[PDB]
Amino acid sequence: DDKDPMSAIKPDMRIKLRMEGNVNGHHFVIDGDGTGKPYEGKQTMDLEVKEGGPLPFAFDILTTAFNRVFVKYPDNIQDYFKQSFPKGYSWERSLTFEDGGICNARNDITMEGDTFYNKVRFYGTNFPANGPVMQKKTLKWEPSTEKMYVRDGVLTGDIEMALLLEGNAHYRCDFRTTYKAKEKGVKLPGAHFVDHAIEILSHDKDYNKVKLYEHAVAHSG
Repeated sequence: DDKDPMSAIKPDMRIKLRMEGNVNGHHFVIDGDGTGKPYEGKQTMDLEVKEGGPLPFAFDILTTAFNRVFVKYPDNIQDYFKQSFPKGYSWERSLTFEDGGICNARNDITMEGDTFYNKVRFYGTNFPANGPVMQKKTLKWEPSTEKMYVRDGVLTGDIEMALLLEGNAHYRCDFRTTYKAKEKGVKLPGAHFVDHAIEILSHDKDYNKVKLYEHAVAHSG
């Protein structure tokens, strides 16, 4: 093989993002500017709420919506996400929470030069007014393992997630994400797993500004 394996995906990439949406009827716009190391599975982003702040719900519900290109893939697992560039890919995610809260999120990911661009939409509804999301009682997402597999011909990731809450409690959420390369013919990978750890490194009091970090690694179990 004569190709530059990093012809599109460079070892250090910049990230630009805009998210729009609403949760329980509260509309917002959030911008992101970040950097990442695709082959180390690491990324960091500075997020700024531009409209709708201070958000009247837990910022944590949004954080996994801010790119599976940032996963340390070993040589023995097909890397669908890095193989999707330069053209890019998109994902669509359902987040079903234990109390009936439901979110739908999507991201269209393109690449221009050294920068991934993210067009993100996030819609949440059916959160109980007295629940931990609307009451802002969340502390973090726990580290998780995403099961990657082909479901009806489409690469799919399933995760059993949980938010730690104030007061020694957890609040569970099921994720299902579908991932679609923009170019026809990108080979689907074999089933595998991706371990994730997402964390807010810092934030201002009202979460108008948030610094976010994620580390992810693919493995076969």
